[PDB]
Amino acid sequence: TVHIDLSALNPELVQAVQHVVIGPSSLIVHFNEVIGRGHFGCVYHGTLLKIHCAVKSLNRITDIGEVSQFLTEGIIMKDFSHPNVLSLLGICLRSEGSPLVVLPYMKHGDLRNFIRNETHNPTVKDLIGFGLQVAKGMKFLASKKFVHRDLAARNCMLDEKFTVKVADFGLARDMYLPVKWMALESLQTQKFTTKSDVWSFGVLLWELMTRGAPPYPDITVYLLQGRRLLQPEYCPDPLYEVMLKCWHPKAEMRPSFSELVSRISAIFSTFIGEHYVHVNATYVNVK
Repeated sequence: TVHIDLSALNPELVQAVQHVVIGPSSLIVHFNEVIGRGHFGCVYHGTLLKIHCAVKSLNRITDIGEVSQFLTEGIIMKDFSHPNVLSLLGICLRSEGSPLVVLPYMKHGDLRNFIRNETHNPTVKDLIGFGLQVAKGMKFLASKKFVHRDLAARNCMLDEKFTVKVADFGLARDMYLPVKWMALESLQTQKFTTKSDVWSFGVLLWELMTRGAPPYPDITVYLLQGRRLLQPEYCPDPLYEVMLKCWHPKAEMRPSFSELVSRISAIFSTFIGEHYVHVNATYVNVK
């Protein structure tokens, strides 16, 4: 029931965020066309003046400090511009602290559900291509000193051109611990680095080549027995070698995302789209 007067915001911040703000005359939220809802708020189809967007409606913010943190995150995220990173089209902050986050619409949804869908017919080349795109997006994010912390196929989106966008970060968080994607040292210390993102990226590559099986179909104990994820049936040997490098027990010895983009670009280039990938019978329906 808390009232908030947004004129209490620091004028310098309000001026600084103006380039991120979308006016009400520029946005139609299609309220009867819901993409998804839950504790995070709600996601609707939108039109931005026309361009098809997803509009996340957040829970009301009634503290000026929290509003200011939201606006600041908007300014920062606006400049995280890269072809393989989900962009922020803009924000709105209506009366009584009712926020909207406006994102590009992703025709093909998240990458995990996309590859799992039996009516889709990916090749090895396609799946490696998706992984390469994710590596490019992560190379960018790492260059901004940004650590994702939940890199996974479910947190990447796919647009109408089959371009992968690394998502679930910044103001695009909460649109729907991840121990099975975490590096050993993160399991042990709760600390995340770009090198622990590289570990997660190896698991994401495994998700791609299995067409979205759950990893390890108790994890610290299991890993410390001397174990890794098994080579997927359709995973090329050089790509499995890259996965093992991503899971190096020494964080400093893992490849950088720059090295990953280089290595995977080379592997990708050798394929011509001849090899169709199918699910492993022992992984189908496993949660």
